[PDB]
Amino acid sequence: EPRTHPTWLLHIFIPFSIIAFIFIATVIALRKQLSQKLYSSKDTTKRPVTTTKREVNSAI
Repeated sequence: EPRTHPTWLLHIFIPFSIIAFIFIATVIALRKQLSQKLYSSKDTTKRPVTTTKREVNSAI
């Protein structure tokens, strides 16, 4: 039968489609893992500094 949609376009759309699909799936998947990782984040703790005044007996 006559051809109206050249397969050449399909030959190029297949790689461009699959490659582009995995590109968006890899970036989102990587971000998803990092998002889950950030739950508490240990280390880099901050302890309190100075709470009760000490002062000395000598007023001056």
